[PDB]
Amino acid sequence: YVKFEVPKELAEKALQAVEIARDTGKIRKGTNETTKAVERGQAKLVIIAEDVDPEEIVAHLPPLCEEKEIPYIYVPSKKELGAAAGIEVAAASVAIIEPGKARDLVEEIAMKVRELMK
Repeated sequence: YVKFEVPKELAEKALQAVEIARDTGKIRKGTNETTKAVERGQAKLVIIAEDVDPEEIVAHLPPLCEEKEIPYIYVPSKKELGAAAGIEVAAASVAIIEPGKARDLVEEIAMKVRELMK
């Protein structure tokens, strides 16, 4: 379900955005609230771990985000995504609803992702 190669640098910035939005804004953890946020257009950025297994758990997110035109990016570790999201365990996906202080960072990420997709 990984549709493009994310530079290590950009992935770290996405984890930074999640950390910041976590402390200063509003984020959703887990595929259920992430999916719902995308469908309702509430998500400003969706972060998806590349190591989810079964894949079916998050496989629907890339196509859904494209269908709804919501920015999305992959991070290599669900463990680190969960950590950035504030939990000690893995998080398959996260949705940033309110960037908080990460408003600009999210926009930079969305812009760079737009290019990766061409």
